[PDB]
Amino acid sequence: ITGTSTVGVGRGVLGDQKNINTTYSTYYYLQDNTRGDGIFTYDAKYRTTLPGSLWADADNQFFASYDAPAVDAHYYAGVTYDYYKNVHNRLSYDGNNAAIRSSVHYSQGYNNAFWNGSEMVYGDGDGQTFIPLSGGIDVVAHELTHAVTDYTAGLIYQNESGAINEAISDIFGTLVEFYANKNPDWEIGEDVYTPGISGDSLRSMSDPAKYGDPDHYSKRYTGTQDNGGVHINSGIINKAAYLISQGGTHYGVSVVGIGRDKLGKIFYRALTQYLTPTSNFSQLRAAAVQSATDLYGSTSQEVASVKQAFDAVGVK
Ligand SMILES: CC(C)C[C@H]1CCOCCP(=O)([O-])N[C@@H](CC(C)C)C(=O)N1
Ligand SMILES: [Ca+2]
Ligand SMILES: [Ca+2]
Ligand SMILES: [Ca+2]
Ligand SMILES: [Ca+2]
Ligand SMILES: [Zn+2]
Repeated sequence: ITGTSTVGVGRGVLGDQKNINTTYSTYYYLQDNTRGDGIFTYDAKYRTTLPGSLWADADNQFFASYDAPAVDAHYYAGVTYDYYKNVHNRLSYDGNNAAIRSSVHYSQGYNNAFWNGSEMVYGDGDGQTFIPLSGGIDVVAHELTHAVTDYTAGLIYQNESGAINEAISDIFGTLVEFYANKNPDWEIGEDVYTPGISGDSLRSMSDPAKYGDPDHYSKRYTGTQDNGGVHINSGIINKAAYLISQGGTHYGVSVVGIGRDKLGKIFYRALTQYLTPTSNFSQLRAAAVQSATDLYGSTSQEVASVKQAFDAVGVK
């Protein structure tokens, strides 16, 4: 749409009020012209045909409950765009300011979110297992990071490369959650998962085994479900990433933490410069070491922590 840039206000899935960037042209649309070539949010009106209709509102106030998921998907995508640009100097997912699009209210009772190769899609949840998925900033950033990975390393979605792909999405979704300082943690999806139960989450990076995902290479899943366990085995990389950042002793191997910022610089460089579509865990380790080496010196502590972390999860 062509119109005047403005700012509206609404309430997100969790009931919090926020301002969002809109465009005015007869109606007010969820179209943010301030970032790259724009962020656009669409209503899929409970259908599965995408993208659906660009979200239009009559008065620039988004307090209706049907509005919530759109408010959050639109706002969280802007925060995520900000993280990448500010933190890594990357303009949108393709690095050339591509428009970011998301659709909400996809299908009925859909308990998932995904990147379909061209845009983000968020279900509303069935209200027991999940509430609308765009209310979790770590979920929004996990989705946009799949776009980043597809434009860069291109990790194929199966087996070890696919689990690397998935870990990348959880790691940067968590880093964006800390960037925005939105009650950050090392858990995934806590804010929209099982509304009835407090304290849980979908996956844990600090202790993946809490939910049954592997935290050591010897425990990897070798079957065929989930494309070869991309959502299970990512637990091994997530744990490594958490140790690089926070430090700890795991399986008797001690790691000194180097912090989130460095974790992000190292993984971003590995992703954008060294990983390839078919890279495996052992190649991710070489990539991460080389990146840390590039950035801090081969005799640095940084390099040392990256090695210890992988050794601790059993990746040689
Ligand atoms: C949400 C379900 C239980 C877990 C897996 C389902 C398969 O989803 C594939 C697409 P994705 O981008 O990996 N979606 C992720 C959504 C989370 C972060 C809420 C995911 O882990 N989905
Ligand atoms: Ca309105
Ligand atoms: Ca949190
Ligand atoms: Ca989280
Ligand atoms: Ca819960
Ligand atoms: Zn994913």
